[PDB]
Amino acid sequence: ATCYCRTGRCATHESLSGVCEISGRLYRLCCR
Amino acid sequence: ATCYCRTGRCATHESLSGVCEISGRLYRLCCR
Repeated sequence: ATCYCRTGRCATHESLSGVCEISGRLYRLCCR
Repeated sequence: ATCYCRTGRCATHESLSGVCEISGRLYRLCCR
């Protein structure tokens, strides 16, 4: 899958597929 | 960043960078 751990909302044509934990902060996992 | 949420270990050239949670399972976040 092609995904990004985003500080903000998922982009156009992405879906929220889960979350990322990076260095004590939570991120959206946005995938397309 | 170009990262993958992997079921297995990170590749030799990748850097373990965090954790993905997707549909009730945890995955390594492995980044180029």
